[PDB]
Amino acid sequence: NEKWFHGKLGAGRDGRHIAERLLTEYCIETGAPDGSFLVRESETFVGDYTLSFWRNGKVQHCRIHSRQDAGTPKFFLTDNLVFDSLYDLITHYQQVPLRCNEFEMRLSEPVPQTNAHESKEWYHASLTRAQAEHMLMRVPRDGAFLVRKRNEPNSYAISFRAEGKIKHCRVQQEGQTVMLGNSEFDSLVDLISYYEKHPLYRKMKLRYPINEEALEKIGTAEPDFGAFYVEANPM
Repeated sequence: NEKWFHGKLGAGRDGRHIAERLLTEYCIETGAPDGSFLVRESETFVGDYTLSFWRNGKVQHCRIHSRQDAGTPKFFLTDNLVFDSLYDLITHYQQVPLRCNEFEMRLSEPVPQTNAHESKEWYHASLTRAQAEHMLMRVPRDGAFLVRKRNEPNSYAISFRAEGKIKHCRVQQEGQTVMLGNSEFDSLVDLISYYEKHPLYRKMKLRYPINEEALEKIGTAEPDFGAFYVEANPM
């Protein structure tokens, strides 16, 4: 995939340190190899990206240059070898060593993001159980859900409608992975992509992402019906 592509990381020029914290937290916890990497917007060279990678418990940074030849983006670590995209650039350097400083090294494991859920239509950062129930009540359908942040640290909640009743599943951010009960996923984004395909609680799958727009394009101006922490289906 493009797991490795992190784009603009955090507060403007705090991206070098964020790139290091992310690579450090990942490489130490998972036990990833030297060569583990990710790409992001440059914090010094406008429009250029930066290749941050792990090597000997340190995190080294490389500049990815971005130029236009015939109004066509071209990317490169060195002008003797230019690519039509960052995928090509990355995939090349995964196979043949890149030279940074005065050491030669190939790229290895793509380091993903833990927070790609923050840009999803079903994710609500500030949302009370009662607030999400009120929203979930407004929707008549089943398999219509929303994930929200809980007050207790490194925790989220899947609030959903199942068999005409509103139940709640707990998820925990265990460092670089998430844990719904004894089951494990890379992230929420991947967890919900699984529970979109497979049932999460009983016969119900995660089909309809509810936000403010979804209440307009579906929901009822009237909450009250019938409507504890529920246990999901294993694995």
